[PDB]
Amino acid sequence: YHEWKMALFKPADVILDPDTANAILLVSEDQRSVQRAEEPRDLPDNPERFEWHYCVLGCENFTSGRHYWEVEVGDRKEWHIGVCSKNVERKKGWVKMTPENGYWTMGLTDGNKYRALTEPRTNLKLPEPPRKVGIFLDYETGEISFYNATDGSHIYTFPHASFSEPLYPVFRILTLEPTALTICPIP
Repeated sequence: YHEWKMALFKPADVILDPDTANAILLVSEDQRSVQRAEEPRDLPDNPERFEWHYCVLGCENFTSGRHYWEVEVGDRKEWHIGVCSKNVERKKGWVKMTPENGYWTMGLTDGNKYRALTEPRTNLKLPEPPRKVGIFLDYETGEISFYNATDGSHIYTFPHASFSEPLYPVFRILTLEPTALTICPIP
């Protein structure tokens, strides 16, 4: 676990907002888990919804302060998570997931390639695959960090960002597989 960190970072109750979710995503009834469907649902235009990225956001954003949440990634072979700005482009095709486009994310491809989605990408070497990922956000200092949340081991912290928009938790899954992404409860 972590020591002085909790105290400094307020644990956030993150629930997924199905109005943002791409039509290919399946948000659970309790709004804690997201899975990918075999085929898109048929959903009318909604400014909130991601039409290109296979993305869903948390319901609430952050404009100030320090916050922590944990995401259970389990054995899923592909996922990316972090935060993004309120004002990202939700409609346009082929927008790269990068800080410059409003995303601060990391995760896994093909079960074994961990990356921080900087531009260019930063390749990460994990001594053990994490199953739960702790995300620490400090809005004012412009820091977002990722940890293995079960042993508390630091993985990666982005270069400083000066955030000038509200930030959402963001979750991306590209592939169809058995294990969902799940937001862990608070205490």
